[PDB]
Amino acid sequence: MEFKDFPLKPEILEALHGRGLTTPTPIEAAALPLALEGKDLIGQARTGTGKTLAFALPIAERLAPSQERGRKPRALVLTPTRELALQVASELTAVAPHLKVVAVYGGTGYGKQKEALLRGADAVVATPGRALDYLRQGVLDLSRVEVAVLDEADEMLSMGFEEEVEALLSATPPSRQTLLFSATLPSWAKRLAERYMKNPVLINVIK
Amino acid sequence: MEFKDFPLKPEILEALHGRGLTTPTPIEAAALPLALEGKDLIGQARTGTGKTLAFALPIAERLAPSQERGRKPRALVLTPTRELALQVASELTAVAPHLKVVAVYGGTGYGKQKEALLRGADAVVATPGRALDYLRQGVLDLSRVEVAVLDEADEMLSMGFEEEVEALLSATPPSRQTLLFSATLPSWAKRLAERYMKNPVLINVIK
Ligand SMILES: Nc1ncnc2c1[nH]c(=O)n2[C@@H]1O[C@H](CO)[C@@H](O)[C@H]1O
Repeated sequence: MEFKDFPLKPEILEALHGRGLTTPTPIEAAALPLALEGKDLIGQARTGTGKTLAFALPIAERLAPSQERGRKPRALVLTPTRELALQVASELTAVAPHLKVVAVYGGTGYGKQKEALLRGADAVVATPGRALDYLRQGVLDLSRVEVAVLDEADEMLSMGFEEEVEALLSATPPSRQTLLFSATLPSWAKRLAERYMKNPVLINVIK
Repeated sequence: MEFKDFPLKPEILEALHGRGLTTPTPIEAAALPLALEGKDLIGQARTGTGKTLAFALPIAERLAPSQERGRKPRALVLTPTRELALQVASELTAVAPHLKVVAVYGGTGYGKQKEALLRGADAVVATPGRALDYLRQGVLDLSRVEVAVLDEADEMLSMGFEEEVEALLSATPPSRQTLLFSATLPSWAKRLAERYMKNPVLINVIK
C-alpha cells in the first residue's frame, strides 16, 4: 500500500506527496491501521530505520486544528537528543501543516521554548530532562495529551532518563494512546508496556 | 479501518459484506498491508477464529481465475486438525468465490479428495499427514504454490507434525510468500521462520 491507500485527510496526502513521501516502510505499513484507530503499539526496528510516519500520521489525522492561545499540547513525543527532537519536530510539522509543533530540549536557556509553550502548542517533541523541568515549573501542561510517543526508548534508557520518562507519562491522561519504539525491548520497555500501555500490539521488523 | 478501506477488488469486498464481515480484527488489520503486497509475516494471535482473513484475502487478491482442467494449486494452507481443514476451506471459499478451494484431510477415504485434486484446484487447505500422502502419491503437486500458510503452527508442533510440515514447505517454490500463524512462537516456529521465510515481520496481538 502507498500512503494514498490509507484513509488520510486530503491535506495530509497532499503534504506527503509534495515531500516525495509515498511508501510506508514495513513497520509503518503494519502500524498504520492500528495506530490510525487509536490503538497502542510497540514498534521494534533496527536503529535508523524510518518509522516516523507510524506516529506522525496518526497524530496529524487525529488532531484537528485549534487557535486557542495558551492551549496545551495534545501530543507529546519523547526523544533522547536535541538532534532527534529537531528532526522529529521538523517531519511532524511537514506532515501536519495544520498543527503547531514545538521542540523542547536542554543545552540552552528557558525563555524561547517557554514562550512558545505559553503562546500555545498542539504537539511537543521533547527530551525528557527539559520536559520534566517545564512540568514541575507549571509551564508544560500535559493534562490534555491524547497521544504520547516514546522514540528511541533504548537510548532514552541508556542515557538514564527512565525516571523522567515515567514521570512525564504519569502526568498525562491514562486514556491517551501510547506508541513505544524500542529496538531491543529490554526490561524497562516491558515495564512501560505493562504500566503505561493498553494491550499494545507488538510489531517487530528486525527480521 | 474497515475492509473497504483496503485496496481490495470490489467483488471480494462484495463477498465479505455478503458474509456480514466489514471490520478486520487487529491481527488482520495490521497484517493486510504487508500480506497484500506479498511479504512474509508471522502473526501471533490466539488460536481459533479471528485471523482467517489475514491470509484468505491476500490469497483471494493475488490469484486470478483459472479454468485449466487438472491445474495445480497456487495456494497451500496447512491446518493442524481435520475440523479446521474443513472450517478454513469453507471460510476461504466464501471470500474467494472466483477460486476452486479443495479441502484435504484424513478421517475418511482417499477417493473423493483425489478426484477433486485431479480435476484441478486453485487453493488446497490440508492437514499435514494427508497432504504429504497425496504428495508422495503424485496426486498433490506443489510446484506452482505462490502462497503457503501455516494456520496454528503451535498445535502442529504439539500433534507432532513437524517433519511433515517441513517436507511440505520444502516441496514448494522458495519464491513463494509464506504466512505463519501461531499463538506462542516456540523454538520450532522460530527455526521454521529462519529456514522457510524471508525477512518476516512479526505482529503480536496477544493480550
Ligand atoms: N515512509 C518513509 N519514506 C521515506 N522516508 C521516511 C519514511 N519514514 C521515515 O521515518 N522517513 C525518514 O527517514 C529517516 C531515517 O530512515 C527518518 O528519520 C525520516 O526522516
